[PDB]
Amino acid sequence: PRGSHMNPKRIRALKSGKQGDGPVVYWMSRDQRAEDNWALLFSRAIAKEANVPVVVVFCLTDEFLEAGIRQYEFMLKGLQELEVSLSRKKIPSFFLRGDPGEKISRFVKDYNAGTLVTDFSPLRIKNQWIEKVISGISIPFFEVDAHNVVPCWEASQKHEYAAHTFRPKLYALLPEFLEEFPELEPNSVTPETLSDVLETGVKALLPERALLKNKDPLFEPWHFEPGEKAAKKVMESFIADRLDSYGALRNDPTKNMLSNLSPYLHFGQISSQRVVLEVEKAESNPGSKKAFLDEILIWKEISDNFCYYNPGYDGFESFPSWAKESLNAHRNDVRSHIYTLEEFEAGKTHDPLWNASQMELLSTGKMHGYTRMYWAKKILEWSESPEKALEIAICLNDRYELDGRDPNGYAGIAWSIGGVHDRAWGEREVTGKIRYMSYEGCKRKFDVKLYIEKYS
DNA sequence: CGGCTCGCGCA
DNA sequence: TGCGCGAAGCCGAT
Ligand SMILES: Cc1cc2nc3c(=O)[nH]c(=O)nc-3n(C[C@H](O)[C@H](O)[C@H](O)COP(=O)(O)OP(=O)(O)OC[C@H]3O[C@@H](n4cnc5c(N)ncnc54)[C@H](O)[C@@H]3O)c2cc1C
Repeated sequence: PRGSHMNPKRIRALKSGKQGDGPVVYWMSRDQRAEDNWALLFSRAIAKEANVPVVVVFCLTDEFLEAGIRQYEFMLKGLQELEVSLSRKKIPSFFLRGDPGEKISRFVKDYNAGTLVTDFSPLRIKNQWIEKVISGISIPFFEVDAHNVVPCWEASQKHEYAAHTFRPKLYALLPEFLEEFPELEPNSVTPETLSDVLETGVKALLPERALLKNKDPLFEPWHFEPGEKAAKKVMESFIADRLDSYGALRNDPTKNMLSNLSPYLHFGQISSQRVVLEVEKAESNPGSKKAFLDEILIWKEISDNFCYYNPGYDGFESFPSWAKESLNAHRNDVRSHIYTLEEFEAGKTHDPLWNASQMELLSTGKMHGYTRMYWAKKILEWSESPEKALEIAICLNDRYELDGRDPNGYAGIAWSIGGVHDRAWGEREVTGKIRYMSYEGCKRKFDVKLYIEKYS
């Protein structure tokens, strides 16, 4: 659909029909940003070709009840900043409350939409919302992959077994899909309160807030303030100050040398393609650049591939045959310790390293990338069954992680418990052939005493 | 057949 | 800390 600096492979037609005579409507779900947005740049071009304005719709759902205030305030505060940014380019933002499957279809007919465009997401709920809108609209419906550098359907047409099989496919398509972002052209034809929806949300999530003994909340919101502007500063400081030492100190939780970009990347407050563009042109350490590029390109977009081609990505069935047979044979094995969800949530285990890792999660909303493996693998070792281990790990991940409810989370949890995108290892009791990590293993790689003392 | 994102003994 | 090896099942380039 027109456009010079616009690859048609990033878009795909979800429905066909006659184009309406009204404005094009962009359904923003995953990429909550105004700059470096392919789903928004594509919508503007269709608006420009049809001589119609472009509108923006965001449907606030009841999914915030499953999460806490840490994720609600992070998403809401960025939307208020995004509302101002879109207002500077004569683009209107409409915020709705309810089911997108019924409110979006009502918004298309009420506003007389000509075309409908949305961003890509491999989650189950999004496909259910799309099918509901599909049956309630008669205007063309398009979808743009504005999250991945290479479109998910274009990178691979099959659930990839490992990264070493997905690595040659992604890097072969990089010279085509890795490109600069054209500027967002403002509108030519111009035609709920976010503050009110913020107070009503925190009031409904107050009783479920994480608290300490003295009735003091555990979350510390000053570590990462949200917003598109704040996401840029974190990226800029990483390239200039933390990119050089990334390849050597990425597995040390005592050193704050990670990019800290997941909370912004999950909500779409910054484009991962923009991160690649600035990282590629930076004169850093070559070993650190390759290590970082493999993390945000191969392992971030293969999680989308995992959830897209596996509808049961958060279940035991999505595990490989070798892991399922290994875990089933050790179901009756006696566990050294058995902890419930509440004991894992409050950090009441015998391991001071695991408890400290959970405290970093409960205090900052983000846990170090290295300790997340030990946090999840120890749940499998100290649970009733692999199903309960998967349930506890997913619950604690989606409730307290700022980057939770993400394809990176489900793939990452399935890696630690089900060996997805991994291989077999030494045979052990309970865990079987799943990769094993011990407290002594972390002792020889980083100062464990510094990590435990930092988070009580 | 070669190589995959741990623990372990050893400088 | 950094390095080579062990231990394990399997994809895919042929
Ligand atoms: C059990 C478990 C659960 C996880 N939960 C989540 C989650 O809920 N949300 C989430 O976004 N990530 C999750 N991850 C992935 C990883 O822990 C985080 O992406 C990372 O630790 C966030 O810190 P960072 O962005 O500073 O890391 P960096 O080293 O700076 O990574 C840069 C970016 O690369 C990507 N990335 C890095 N490591 C991974 C990985 N292992 N898998 C996929 N993408 C990766 C992310 O987009 C990240 O923002 C989890 C990992 C594990 C093992």
